[PDB]
Amino acid sequence: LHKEPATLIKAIDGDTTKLMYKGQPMTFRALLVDTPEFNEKYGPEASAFTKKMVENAKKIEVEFDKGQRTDKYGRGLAYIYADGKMTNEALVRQGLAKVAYVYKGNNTHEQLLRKAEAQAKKEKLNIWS
Ligand SMILES: Cc1cn([C@H]2C[C@H](OP(=O)(O)O)[C@@H](COP(=O)(O)O)O2)c(=O)[nH]c1=O
Ligand SMILES: [Ca+2]
Repeated sequence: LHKEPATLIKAIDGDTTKLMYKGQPMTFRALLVDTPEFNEKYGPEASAFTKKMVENAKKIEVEFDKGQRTDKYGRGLAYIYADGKMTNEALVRQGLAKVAYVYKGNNTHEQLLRKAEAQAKKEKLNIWS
């Protein structure tokens, strides 16, 4: 897989962010994870966490997987990096997202993310508390 440039337009919530990608505004949904909605327990924390990552980053990148690049809502489906740190994995490692929505063909980083979720669960972090 390959990282490609994007710039932040605005934080939305834990697993969605508005980015400019090839010069066009797009909402990106993070592959392989599910954060709680803002109105559920840990939703505000998950939103805050991703917001801090993307707003503080000097360089945001998006990495598509081998399968679908947009979902049925027109959202880009990617792994989203902030200064080289993947937000998808960082949310799971902190117990602020669950590995979820693992569809055959867009699942390159599944095992990396499961390893993180195991560690967050062992630490009883947040969602796992
Ligand atoms: C993460 C992801 C979500 N989706 C769709 C499945 C879910 O459909 P439904 O809306 O019908 O439930 C929705 C989950 O996203 P959200 O968790 O952002 O709501 O997004 C994909 O199709 N592919 C994906 O890779
Ligand atoms: Ca969600």
